[PDB]
Amino acid sequence: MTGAVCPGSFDPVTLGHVDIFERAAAQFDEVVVAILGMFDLDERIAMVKESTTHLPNLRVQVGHGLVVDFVRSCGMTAIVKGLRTGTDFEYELQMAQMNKHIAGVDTFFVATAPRYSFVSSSLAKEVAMLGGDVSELLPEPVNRRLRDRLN
Amino acid sequence: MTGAVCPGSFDPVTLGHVDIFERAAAQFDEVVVAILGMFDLDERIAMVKESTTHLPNLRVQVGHGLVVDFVRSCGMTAIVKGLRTGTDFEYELQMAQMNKHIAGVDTFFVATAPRYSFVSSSLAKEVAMLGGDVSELLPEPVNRRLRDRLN
Amino acid sequence: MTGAVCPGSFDPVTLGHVDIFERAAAQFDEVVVAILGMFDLDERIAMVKESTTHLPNLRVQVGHGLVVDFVRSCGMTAIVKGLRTGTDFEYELQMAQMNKHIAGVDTFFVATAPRYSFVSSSLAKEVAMLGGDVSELLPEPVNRRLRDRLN
Amino acid sequence: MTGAVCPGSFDPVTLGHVDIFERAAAQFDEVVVAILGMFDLDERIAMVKESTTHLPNLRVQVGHGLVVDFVRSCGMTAIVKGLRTGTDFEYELQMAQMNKHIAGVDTFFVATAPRYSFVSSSLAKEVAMLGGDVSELLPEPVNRRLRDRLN
Amino acid sequence: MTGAVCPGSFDPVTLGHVDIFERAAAQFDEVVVAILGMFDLDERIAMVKESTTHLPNLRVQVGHGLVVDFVRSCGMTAIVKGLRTGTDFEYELQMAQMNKHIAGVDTFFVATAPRYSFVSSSLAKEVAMLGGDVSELLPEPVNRRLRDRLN
Amino acid sequence: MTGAVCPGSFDPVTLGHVDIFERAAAQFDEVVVAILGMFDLDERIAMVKESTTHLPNLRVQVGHGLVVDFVRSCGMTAIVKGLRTGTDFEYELQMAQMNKHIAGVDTFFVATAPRYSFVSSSLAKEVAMLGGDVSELLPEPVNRRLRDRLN
Ligand SMILES: O=C(O)c1cnn(-c2ccccc2)c1OCCCc1c[nH]c2ccccc12
Ligand SMILES: O=C(O)c1cnn(-c2ccccc2)c1OCCCc1c[nH]c2ccccc12
Ligand SMILES: O=C(O)c1cnn(-c2ccccc2)c1OCCCc1c[nH]c2ccccc12
Ligand SMILES: O=C(O)c1cnn(-c2ccccc2)c1OCCCc1c[nH]c2ccccc12
Ligand SMILES: O=C(O)c1cnn(-c2ccccc2)c1OCCCc1c[nH]c2ccccc12
Ligand SMILES: O=C(O)c1cnn(-c2ccccc2)c1OCCCc1c[nH]c2ccccc12
Repeated sequence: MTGAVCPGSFDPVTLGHVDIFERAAAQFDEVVVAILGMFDLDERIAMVKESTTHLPNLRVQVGHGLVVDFVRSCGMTAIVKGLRTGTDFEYELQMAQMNKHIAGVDTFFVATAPRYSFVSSSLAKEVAMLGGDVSELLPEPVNRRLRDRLN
Repeated sequence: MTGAVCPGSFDPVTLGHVDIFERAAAQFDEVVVAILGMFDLDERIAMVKESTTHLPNLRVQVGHGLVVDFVRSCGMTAIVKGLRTGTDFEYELQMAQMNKHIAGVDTFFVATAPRYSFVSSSLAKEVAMLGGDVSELLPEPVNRRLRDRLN
Repeated sequence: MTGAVCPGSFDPVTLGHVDIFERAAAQFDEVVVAILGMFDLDERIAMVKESTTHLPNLRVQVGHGLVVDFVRSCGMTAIVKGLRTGTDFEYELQMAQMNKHIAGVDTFFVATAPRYSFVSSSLAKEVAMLGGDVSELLPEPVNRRLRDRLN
Repeated sequence: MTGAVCPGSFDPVTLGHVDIFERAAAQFDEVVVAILGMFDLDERIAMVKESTTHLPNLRVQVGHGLVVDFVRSCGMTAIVKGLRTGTDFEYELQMAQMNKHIAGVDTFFVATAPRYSFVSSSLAKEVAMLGGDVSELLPEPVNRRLRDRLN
Repeated sequence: MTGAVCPGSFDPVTLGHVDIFERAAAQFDEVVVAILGMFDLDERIAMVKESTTHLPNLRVQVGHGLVVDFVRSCGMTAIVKGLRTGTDFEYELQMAQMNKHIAGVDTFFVATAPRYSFVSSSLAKEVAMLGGDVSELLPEPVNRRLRDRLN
Repeated sequence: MTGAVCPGSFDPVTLGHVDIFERAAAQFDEVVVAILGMFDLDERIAMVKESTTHLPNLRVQVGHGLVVDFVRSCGMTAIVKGLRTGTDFEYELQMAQMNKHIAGVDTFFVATAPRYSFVSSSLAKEVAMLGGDVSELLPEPVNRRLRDRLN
């Protein structure tokens, strides 16, 4: 049995994140989205859940402390995340090698879909709160809350 | 059922490659090493086989044409390869997105072990043929053939 | 009066190139595509011409020697090209600074459209000639010739 | 009619910035320097104005909110900025593609002059306030204020 | 007579730092570790001293202000530091060229040992304080204090 | 006693190379320029010699095989080279770590002078042979031979 943990702050979750969730869900038996700010923990969870109803083998859970302890305790087998740029890679390479060193846990990376390469939660927030239309970059459950939260 | 294809020229296979094979073999049901020069096809195959006897769910096969056609025809589910540097990533990102575009096939990357980050088949060859000791960087089945081939 | 030269081998021209042509044509009075292999010079020209009929202020011309001499002789005012990655940038930065040094000619770069970030003429060719469908990445005038050329 | 907006914090403006202003002013009908800390808004403006008296088609203006809204409202046609490194490019590539997505506004980049590649406002400030001579990196109107401000 | 200054915050010093100290000590007559937070200045000094007893030509000293003023005042001849990634290089390249500009002081870089490429003081701290075993990445004098400090 | 070897093809030597020679010569007792095409070996040597008459502790020598064997045999203590970009660094990092692995020989890097960051022997040649004035980028002994060689 295999299991991928996808860790992050998801504040908020983007269509880029969901694309990675979908791609991890097709290769692993279970996916756990581990949520480690604009939105509360509770809202971040609902946003992820409402955006992933089409993924029966995925669940969302709050995480505390080292991602590797989360992986080992819950019997998962790998960490999975997306990479957009060579700069993403150098940063994530450090964390992955450190995680391999301390716990023997492997990290698998997948390349962003080209259409979401420029998306970050932080940029989407900064733009959305200034009137920019980032609706095509985020799941509708997130768009709802941004519209409300900003009215 | 899941399956990872690890494609490359493997001329020759290195301990870095084997590390990736091992890590793919722990997450996927089968691994196929697809061999796409210093050594003949036949020798490259034996070198890979002799270096992976400890991996029962791995097999070696010659590949022709697009890696994605190999993946789809044989019912495999993903391409897996290692990345050493941000420059590896930018090059492999192009191929991965192109492969996703033409065939819907996903590529999962894993970070090199730190001790092999500077290893390439080409550099190992150029150095070995000049008297440099690269034996700690390559499997013993490869070292044997380099010693012979160079006597 | 302003003029941008867009230099390259265009073997063949891609939808990524055309996107840059369009964006240069909106800021400059004239655009000259300077064509500096799979296709003949004559075919490369027709492919560019047939792909740019919607750009009245753009023309195609064969180029020989330094791009800066082409710019100065024909009274153009800048070189314009696209960038996909940080690695594109470092290479093109060298040429741009050298061109500024020898001739005082400035180069303006524009970021690729995200959907074409992984496109190169060379990769498109290698894939197309192996049966891969790259038709969505190239103008129809190019697709025609690839289909013919490969039948 | 064409117009380039050059946005930034300009705290303070450097000779690198001025070089880009000059190069934008030669290709566009108007340039607007949009000023979006060590110096007040008022001082930043004077410093830019006093450093650009030789550019009749350039004006300085305070900016609020999205740069793209500034461009569209004032009938400008492009954003123009400098790039020093591949790392500058990856960061600015994200903003440029986001700006293209939300507003259709294009960004043109120009490579730094080699002599200013290591210049940043932040590094110049940190060094100047410690006695280092950064006078050759900044316009005299800025040097005046640094000398005063630091006496 | 030659002298290398190795500047940094060393909070705490790592085995990666010590490797660089050793390599600088073999090429220069003297090495000065200049200490410019988790640990006090006093503790940082002891940790460096206790970790370098095997280097008779190395001494540790607190630094204030520009590293170049430290180098010139004490008659040293160069700054020496390690680089892990291309991103380290671009950042350190800026500081090195600025230091050359203001004071004529040269900086020599050495590549990290592969086994420490993923090590940073900040990552080691964050992990150690969460129960992760980073003991193989740090000198025993540092490990002692982390164990104490965290009991 | 210390000694730096500066290895390369020097076809031809540039002002960027000479800047590095000068900076190595100020920190090491001897510098050996090891010459490992447009110009003959004999001419490359004369060009380097004529360009370095102001460096009494520098000599030029032809090199064969591994640079590390050259260093060890002649009792030198380090390899020294310049770096222009993060991409230079990633490539040279591989060679440096391989050289450390096989022979224990360390490599020290120095950052290019900003004014020569875009200079390469290959680009200078391609441009010079097309009429471009690269004379300010190369030593006069090289300029002489390019003028002759191209008349
Ligand atoms: O960094 C962000 O805020 C942010 C928001 N969306 N995307 C994204 C954009 C395009 C594609 C995939 C995501 C981002 O890029 C960071 C990717 C790093 C990452 C960390 N944890 C993850 C878990 C799942 C997937 C990715 C990650
Ligand atoms: O490029 C090479 O010649 C070469 C030789 N060994 N290693 C290596 C060094 C360290 C770690 C993993 C490999 C290399 O790096 C390239 C990694 C790209 C790659 C392409 N196909 C693959 C299949 C399996 C694993 C990796 C790849
Ligand atoms: O390098 C290639 O073969 C190739 C084919 N298509 N694209 C592309 C992909 C996405 C976006 C814009 C182009 C490529 O990327 C290289 C971009 C460098 C460039 C040089 N000359 C140019 C003239 C106009 C536009 C770009 C360039
Ligand atoms: O980042 C800085 O503080 C800073 C100060 N000077 N220079 C500079 C150094 C060399 C060359 C051109 C500028 C900097 O580099 C950042 C370049 C990004 C940029 C953003 N907005 C701009 C508007 C006009 C021009 C550039 C920019
Ligand atoms: O950045 C850190 O916190 C940190 C902790 N250990 N290492 C390291 C990891 C591997 C190898 C050499 C160091 C780090 O990498 C930063 C290297 C930059 C550097 C600045 N000053 C220095 C003085 C001596 C040596 C290096 C530096
Ligand atoms: O690569 C080239 O052809 C080339 C020509 N000049 N410069 C240069 C440009 C700016 C600054 C220092 C050199 C080049 O950059 C490559 C630098 C790599 C290098 C290898 N061996 C060396 C020996 C001494 C110094 C450098 C090197």
